[PDB]
Amino acid sequence: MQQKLENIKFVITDVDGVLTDGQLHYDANGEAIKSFHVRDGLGIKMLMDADIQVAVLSGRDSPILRRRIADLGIKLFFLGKLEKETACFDLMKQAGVTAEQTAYIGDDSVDLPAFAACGTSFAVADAPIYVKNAVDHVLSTHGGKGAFREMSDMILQAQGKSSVFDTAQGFLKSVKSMGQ
Amino acid sequence: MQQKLENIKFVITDVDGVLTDGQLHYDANGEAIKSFHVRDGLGIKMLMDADIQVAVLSGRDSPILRRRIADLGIKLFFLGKLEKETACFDLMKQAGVTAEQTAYIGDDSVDLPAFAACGTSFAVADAPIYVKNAVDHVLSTHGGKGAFREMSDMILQAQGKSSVFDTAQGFLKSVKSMGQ
Amino acid sequence: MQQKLENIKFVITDVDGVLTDGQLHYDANGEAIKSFHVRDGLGIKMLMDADIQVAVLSGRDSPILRRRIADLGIKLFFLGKLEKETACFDLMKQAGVTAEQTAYIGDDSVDLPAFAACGTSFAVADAPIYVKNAVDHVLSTHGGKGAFREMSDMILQAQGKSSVFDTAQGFLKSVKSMGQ
Amino acid sequence: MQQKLENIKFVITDVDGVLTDGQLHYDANGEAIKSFHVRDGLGIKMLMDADIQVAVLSGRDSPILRRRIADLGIKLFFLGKLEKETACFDLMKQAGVTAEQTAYIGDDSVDLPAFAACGTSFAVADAPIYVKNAVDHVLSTHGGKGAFREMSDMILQAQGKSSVFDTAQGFLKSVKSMGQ
Repeated sequence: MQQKLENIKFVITDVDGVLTDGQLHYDANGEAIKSFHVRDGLGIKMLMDADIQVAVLSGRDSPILRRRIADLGIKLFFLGKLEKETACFDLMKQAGVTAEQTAYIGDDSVDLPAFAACGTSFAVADAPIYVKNAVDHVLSTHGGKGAFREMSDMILQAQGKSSVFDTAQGFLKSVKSMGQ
Repeated sequence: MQQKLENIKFVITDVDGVLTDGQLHYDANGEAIKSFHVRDGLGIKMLMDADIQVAVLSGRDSPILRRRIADLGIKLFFLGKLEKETACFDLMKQAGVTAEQTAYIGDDSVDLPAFAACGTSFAVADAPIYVKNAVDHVLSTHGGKGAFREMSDMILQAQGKSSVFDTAQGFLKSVKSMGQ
Repeated sequence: MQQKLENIKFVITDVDGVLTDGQLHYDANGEAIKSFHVRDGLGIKMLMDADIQVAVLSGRDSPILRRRIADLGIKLFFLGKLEKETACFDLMKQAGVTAEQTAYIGDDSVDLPAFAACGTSFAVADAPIYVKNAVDHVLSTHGGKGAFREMSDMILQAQGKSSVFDTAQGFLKSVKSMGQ
Repeated sequence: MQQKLENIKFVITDVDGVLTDGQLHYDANGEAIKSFHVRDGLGIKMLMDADIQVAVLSGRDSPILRRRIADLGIKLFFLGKLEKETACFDLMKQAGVTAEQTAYIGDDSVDLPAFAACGTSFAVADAPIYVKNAVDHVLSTHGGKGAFREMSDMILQAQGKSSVFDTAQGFLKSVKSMGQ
């Protein structure tokens, strides 16, 4: 992992089930609320702040997801498309990174093809076994409970940038880039 | 039970307690939010995509639920039904199948007569003791945490159709009917 | 407990913390959502159906709660008052029962007075120890996860009325009265 | 802690991850819902009632949070502030107390500088190990599950004021200052 982690320059995360606990909160009008986790966002920022682009590939789309994407300043992303293989390379071309430079975090079958495309994949804790068996690393955290952060934390760990989340001083350093 | 699982051409699921964790999110106007798990949605489609029909039979009726049912493309169902036996038999007839080819996943006492009516019956992990004792298989996933997907996975697996969720290759092939 | 239980004719429950997980869902305007558990609802209906009245006591009054109280068909209740002692006596006089015939289920310091006024008291699994200390029976289910159902099943069982919930036929006989 | 606890005359609490479980429930417009635990709510009031001021320092700012704040009667706070060191000192000045007289409860990296600035610091149970390593005391309750209340009880206890949450009498005596 140390191997591939240090080489990551681009992170692609699914949304529902990863940045989310997979719950689709409906009201009479369809998707009404989507729950993201505050620690994941800080992690997204810490990555970006540490020269590591972050994009979301979601087999779904909603103004809610878009808003969250905008709050976080994510620039690269693909929504509504359930085929993830070509979508990743398309994100990779856009980021000027190779497969070997992009990590991916998923939770379901829909992500099986993105794990094949990115070379460095993550599975959230509550992911089913066929997904766990198809990734490089299984997270201890459940989707939506900080799984992404667990990943960002370890990517920034291996690349010697942990000080940003490790300590009061390292954090106050990148303080002007932690918002969401 | 692989036998039962292989005969299943029809699944009837309860809503509150199975497709959700049993929480009813009230507004001053009654249910204002119903949470559904994306991974359960995917599983419902895969069953459908696999020639296995799906029906909903809730003890409660809400437009929120009716919207979720429509999103999933489920045509057979009954809502607000606390008497589930008759409901189960009607649904079977509508699906053109026998009690022998249909499964039912429930969580509480209301589901007891549905159990008796359906060939195969499942209970979510958090179901009371008297519901667990009356089904063929108690699932390990709690209501609302993807217990339906745990079941649909068993069903497809047992009918040699797991490649749909087992792998990149298989999932892609049915990428056409994997929506929510 | 078996003796106290078979004598119960009246149940008074707190709300936030018992019928809910103590979570208060805020939007910019205060409580925006109250989550109640379905199996608790069936519990309340099963209790009333077995000639055991159910009242609700909460320090918080909100149209959301009132809506729930109405769906359940709960007749006696005191809202907005954090001084539960007199409230308990008033409800008991209204219910026409003695303190020895009434059960109270709580979760916080606020409920201590209630425990003392009511013959029988229950605490939800996640109540703090100084609450579990003050009651007759500490339940094993968390507040809002069906602790109330745990208690009602317990009262119904103790009264030779567990049938409505442990048998399809028992349930089907009291079905016209299970609507929440 | 004992010595620390007895001198606490001011508690500063983070919001996301402490008063809540870190989930950010998004609308197409940003945070749509914020869930706060009722017992944390009461713990805040018991603190104030015992002449211990309570302040809030949060990385995010929202009208939902401000509403909770006003309901709890909190006057000192700084929102949207990711730099918490200065803020803690400023709040300390506002409360007329010293770093020694002030406790802080947090859950993530952003809180690191807050822990260092306050005499006594707490971490919620689900905080990252790198946050736990940095606090005076790690609570056993997860953020949003009543971790603030667990701390408030410790403080009051240490000061010989547990009677408010300890007994019916102590509660009633202060019952007029328990609303949230």
